[PDB]
Amino acid sequence: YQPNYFLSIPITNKKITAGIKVLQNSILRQDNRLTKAMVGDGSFHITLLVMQLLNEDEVNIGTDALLELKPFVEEILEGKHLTLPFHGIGTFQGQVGFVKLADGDHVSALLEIAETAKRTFQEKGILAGESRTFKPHLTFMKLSKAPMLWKKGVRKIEPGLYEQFIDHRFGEEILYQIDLCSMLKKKQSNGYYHCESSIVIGEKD
Ligand SMILES: Nc1ccn([C@H]2O[C@@H](COP(=O)(O)O)[C@@H](O)[C@H]2O)c(=O)n1
Repeated sequence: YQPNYFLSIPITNKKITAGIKVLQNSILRQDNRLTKAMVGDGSFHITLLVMQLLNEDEVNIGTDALLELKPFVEEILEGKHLTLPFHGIGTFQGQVGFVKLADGDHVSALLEIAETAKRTFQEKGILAGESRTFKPHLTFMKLSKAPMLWKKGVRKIEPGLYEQFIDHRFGEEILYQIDLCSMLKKKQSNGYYHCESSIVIGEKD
């Protein structure tokens, strides 16, 4: 199925977004045709779960399911914070470029949150989740965003464009928020996706 909504972990740690800005600009000075493939400023996130929300009532149900997920996330983390380290560069088949979540204990916890997200949402009657294995990543570019490159001379991201950053520590994000976002509505003025609702992670209540 084709989702139109997702759970999003916003990656706003200044160091991370700044390092990605430098990455993106370095690529663009090498080949300015890649401009439209770059994800926009303010849009950086990790996708936690995809889903379909097809009317106003389901959207409101989506919001209720997100609220319910909150206590489940803190049980999984055992009264601790989740630290997401972002280090180096990967691609899905040269078509999507992303900063890679480093390996650690945090990876399994993240997977457990994603799986608990899917179950929480489905039990509310929401088509949520994918069959594909969950591979968290922080996208900085996707060629599908610039469909004119396919027709032009550009059918993959040249690994030479980012060679200087393949080992680069972008920084660490502590999980602080989960957003319910529209994939298709107009973005906020700050460049983030349209946000139906949000919950806080990692703070005193
Ligand atoms: N395992 C995965 C997970 C996501 N993807 C994606 O790359 C994505 C860009 O990443 P985000 O939307 O999650 O930032 C999607 O457009 C989808 O094509 C993939 O190609 N393989």
